Amino acid sequence: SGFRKMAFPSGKVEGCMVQVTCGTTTLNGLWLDDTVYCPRHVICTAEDMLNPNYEDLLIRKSNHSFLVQAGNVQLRVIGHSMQNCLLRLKVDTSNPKTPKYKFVRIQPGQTFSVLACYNGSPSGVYQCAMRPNHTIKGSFLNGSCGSVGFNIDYDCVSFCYMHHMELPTGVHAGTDLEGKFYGPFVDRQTAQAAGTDTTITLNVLAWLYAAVINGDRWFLNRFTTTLNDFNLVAMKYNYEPLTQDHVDILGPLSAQTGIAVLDMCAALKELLQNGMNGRTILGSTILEDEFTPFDVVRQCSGVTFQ
Ligand SMILES: *[C@@H](CC(C)=O)[C@H](C[C@@H]1CCNC1=O)NC(=O)[C@H](CC(C)C)NC(=O)[C@H](CNC(=O)C(C)(C)C)NC(=O)OCc1ccccc1
Repeated sequence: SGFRKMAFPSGKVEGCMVQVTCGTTTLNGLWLDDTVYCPRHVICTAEDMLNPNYEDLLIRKSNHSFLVQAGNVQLRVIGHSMQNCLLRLKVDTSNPKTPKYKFVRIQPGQTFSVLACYNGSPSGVYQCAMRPNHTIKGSFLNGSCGSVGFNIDYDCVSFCYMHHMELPTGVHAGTDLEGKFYGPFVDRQTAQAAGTDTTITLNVLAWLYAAVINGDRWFLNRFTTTLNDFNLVAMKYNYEPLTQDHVDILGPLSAQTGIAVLDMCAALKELLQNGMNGRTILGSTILEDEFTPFDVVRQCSGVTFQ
């Protein structure tokens, strides 16, 4: 049946994207009820960006300094404030399309959908995983700040990321919707580098289970391993140590497939040491780590291909 890096349907979020302008700087904002959220750096300029003092910069602005556009309609800003690295603009109109929602702070290894936006207009959507080093490998150009990351459960939209910047290695950094950054990054153009990254062990294992669920058992073996023996191979290959909580999270998958977690870890340790044989797993030649156990259950058949 297939396995694809799938994003959540984006409609509920498209209806909340707006454009915000300050002087010469334009970016995207998120319009929920009567508030528009956006990167606070929209109040920056040419040199403002290396060493901005936002408190200082902001006291110099008025509600009318902000130009909010909801499609073709102009939104009148009736108050403003700064919350960590975001600005909260109150506006006179309440977004008619606001969906049920909440703000969440996603954890390293978890995945979400990103709605790339430009000038308040949605451009495309893809799934990303929050990397252990707190960056995400997205696809963003200038104009994309304020684009959001989210998950949907039932008809509730859980926003979890707002884009703010790109680091030297081409990776991306941003904040949750309270404006607190993921990672040790700050919104100023002083040199910063992403920390060293690791492979997300739990996801790679979840992906092997998915590979087995829609048939495909070639990489399995008759061995098993203990957690520690596994973790010694893991350290060697720059993988995150596996833990008992991780072993427990893989219970449902384990059960549905009839393959013990440590047997799967034994399988993974062999893959790590013996390479792949020019063979592929779920159409892939590398071990994928951007799918959570949750993502696998959501997408795969609730019935294994025995
Ligand atoms: C959105 C802003 C708007 C108005 O939409 C952009 C998104 C990025 C553009 C390219 N890809 C993106 O994701 N946000 C920014 O441009 C951001 C504004 C700051 C936080 C006020 N700045 C950066 O993302 C910046 C881009 N890199 C550079 O300018 C150079 C040429 C210096 C590499 N990244 C940055 O400043 O990182 C810190 C840093 C690391 C290493 C050396 C120097 C600076």
